[PDB]
Amino acid sequence: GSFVEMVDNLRGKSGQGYYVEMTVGSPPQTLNILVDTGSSNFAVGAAPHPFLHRYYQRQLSSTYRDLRKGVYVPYTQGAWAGELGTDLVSIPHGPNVTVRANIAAITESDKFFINGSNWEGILGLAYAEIARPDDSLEPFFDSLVKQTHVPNLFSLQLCGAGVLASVGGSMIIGGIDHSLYTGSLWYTPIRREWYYEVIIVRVEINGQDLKMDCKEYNYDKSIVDSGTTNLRLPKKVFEAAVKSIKAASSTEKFPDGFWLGEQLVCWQAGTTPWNIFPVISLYLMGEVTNQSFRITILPQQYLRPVEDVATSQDDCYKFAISQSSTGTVMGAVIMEGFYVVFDRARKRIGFAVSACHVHDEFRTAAVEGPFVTLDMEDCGYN
Ligand SMILES: CC(=O)N[C@@H](Cc1cc(F)cc(F)c1)[C@H](O)CN[C@H]1C[C@H](C2CC2)Oc2ccc(CC(C)(C)C)cc21
Repeated sequence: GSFVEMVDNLRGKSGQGYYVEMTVGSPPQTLNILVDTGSSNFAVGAAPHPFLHRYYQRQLSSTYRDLRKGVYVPYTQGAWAGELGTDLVSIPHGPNVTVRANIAAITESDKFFINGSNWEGILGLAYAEIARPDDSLEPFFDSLVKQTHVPNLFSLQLCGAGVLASVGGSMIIGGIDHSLYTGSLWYTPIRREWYYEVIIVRVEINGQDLKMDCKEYNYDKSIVDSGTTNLRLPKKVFEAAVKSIKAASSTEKFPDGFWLGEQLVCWQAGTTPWNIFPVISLYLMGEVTNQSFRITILPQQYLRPVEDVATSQDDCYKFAISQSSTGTVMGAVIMEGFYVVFDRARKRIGFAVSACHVHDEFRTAAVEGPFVTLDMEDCGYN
């Protein structure tokens, strides 16, 4: 249908993920929930914690059912543990339905909730394969498609910055909202249904090819992850990219620690030298054999605005490309300014330029193709 009612249903603080409002339990208890395409568990704070403004109260819900088993979930650096159960859940600015869903009641955690955050739980939107304790714990979105009869698809339009900066965007559950993107939507295959795994076939920095065996770009996987902030790149790819961006931007010289994500670079306000930083093009495998298309990243996307309240007049930024030993993550920084369709029903992810994009006087983020290729299924790791 029209998805008018779901537009602008997402909020957030920069670097602390995007969240949607949800209700859990009878009568409904409202919580803000992190939207995470990089995990498969729906979990909510359900005991006091110094950084939680609210938490789920099982005893106040006539529909809670305890599953009498616990669950522990470690992420990249944060973790939680809790009791599993089920309860009735809905999304007030999503479709007007109620699903009985698995819920992990978080009763202890480590480096998970963030001070000042606004969210109280997390909604892992990926596949059952990566769910904890194991794949028999049906993820929230599988429940929603099974029980209500919504098409097996959602899309995400993460809009970036309009006190840390406020962000917003839209999560369209059950379809594609044509007013949230411009131009053509290009699909890449979901390689394997676990994370949302895709295949990158070529990387360019300022039109200049990185010239690596394309297997290195997906070593040992590449995923689309709304729950990670940065572009994360395997060791070798990272070093080659950081070299290419150093050279195209060599007129100014920056600390070791800038490029390690350890230190801000600051410029007197309004003096940010955008034009010395290159654009980055990631070509992704197409649906048609021997075709690819590319998405193009501006420096405005990979240099994250971050404020020092002291030197209060400057514009400061953190480098939001960073080194991985667990594969490529196309995180928030890559998804912002694009409209991303998690087409689960047809095992593909589409990209299109977003209605809320990040244009420059001279350069523009884009989604373009086709470009003819070969040995693209060779770019996958085994
Ligand atoms: C930053 C971060 O962790 N974000 C989380 C969500 C998240 C957001 C937050 F604000 C605080 C957190 F503690 C966790 C993502 O969900 C990470 N997604 C993938 C990225 C990457 C994959 C390997 C490429 O590495 C791992 C490692 C573990 C897990 C969790 C499960 C094992 C249970 C699936 C997920 C992932």
